[PDB]
Amino acid sequence: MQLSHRPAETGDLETVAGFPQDRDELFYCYPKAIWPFSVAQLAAAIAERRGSTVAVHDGQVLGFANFYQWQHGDFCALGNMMVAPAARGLGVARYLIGVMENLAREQYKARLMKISCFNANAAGLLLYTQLGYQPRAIAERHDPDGRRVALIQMDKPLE
Ligand SMILES: CC(C)(COP(=O)(O)OP(=O)(O)OC[C@H]1O[C@@H](n2cnc3c(N)ncnc32)[C@H](O)[C@@H]1OP(=O)(O)O)[C@@H](O)C(=O)NCCC(=O)NCCS
Ligand SMILES: CC(=O)NCCCC[C@H](NC(=O)CNC(=O)Cc1ccccc1)C(=O)O
Repeated sequence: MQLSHRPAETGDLETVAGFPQDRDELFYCYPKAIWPFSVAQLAAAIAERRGSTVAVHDGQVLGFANFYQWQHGDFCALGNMMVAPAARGLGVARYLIGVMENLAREQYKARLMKISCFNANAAGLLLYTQLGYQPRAIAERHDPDGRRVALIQMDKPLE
């Protein structure tokens, strides 16, 4: 793996919008979105958020993330963390989270990164645990079927 990163561009939107494979995946990474995902929904998130970044390997956009929240001198919250299905388990999200942590420190002087994860998303919970995030609270949310789910709020000091 020879990963690089850059800010997201318009031309990346169709590829990134293709990443969520089912309603569950979309809900995990973008719970306010509606299935099917679309480039217009992705572009609306980008416009509302900060720090939209892609990860690239061998000429392919394989990952995307942004900041859900940003508070100068305080914290950022990671959002919209998505990886291309063919490139899952290869370190793309680990790489991009490291990039985003640097960006939070450098641009926002953040002391902390917040990352929330839905309970069903075992891969995510284990990912963030691996990266040094600790659980802090659990909030009730509802999925598109009106069923109760648990949102696990985690954080990590940035140093
Ligand atoms: C969750 C997701 C972003 C992980 O991206 P990824 O690039 O595949 O993850 P990485 O390869 O960087 O793996 C980093 C760590 O995440 C965890 N992880 C990733 N995929 C996993 C899987 N299928 N099962 C268990 N743990 C997993 C592991 O702890 C892994 O560390 P390890 O490989 O050293 O054990 C990706 O599966 C995805 O896009 N899922 C749908 C969108 C989503 O859920 N995003 C929001 C998460 S809050
Ligand atoms: C890093 C990453 O991609 N994590 C996945 C979880 C979602 C991350 C983030 N939301 C939040 O952190 C919190 N926002 C919410 O809970 C919004 C919500 C609204 C209605 C029902 C459920 C949920 C986001 O919208 O990107």
